[PDB]
Amino acid sequence: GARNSVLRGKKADELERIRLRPGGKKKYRLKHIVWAANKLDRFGLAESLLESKEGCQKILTVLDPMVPTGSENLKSLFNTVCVIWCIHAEEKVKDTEGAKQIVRRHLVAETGTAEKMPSTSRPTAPSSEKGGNY
Repeated sequence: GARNSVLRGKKADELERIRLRPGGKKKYRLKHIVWAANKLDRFGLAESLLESKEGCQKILTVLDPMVPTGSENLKSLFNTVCVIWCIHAEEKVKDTEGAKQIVRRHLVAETGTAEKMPSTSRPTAPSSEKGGNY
């Protein structure tokens, strides 16, 4: 909504350094961010989440299940969001592939603590239903 450029000086040096492929010559650019942001808008998510670790994490969780229920046009985004989050979590990568791994490992670790199911999520609110319509 404000300013013209979002990428920083040092941060950019890392993004522009990352290559779209492991052995290719193409690197990440604003072009890829746009196509990604536009998707979040139509999909139903926010765009400001692309500039926040906590935000990008909320997006990956949505595109996660979209993999087994989407096509290349979808996988591309998922592989793009995994790169943005890293930049926010202070993770140095080399190629889209390497970045995808760093993220995956971080997810499997969080989805591997269901051997107890502790009291984390608050219970249903105390709804007192008495009577009917007026």
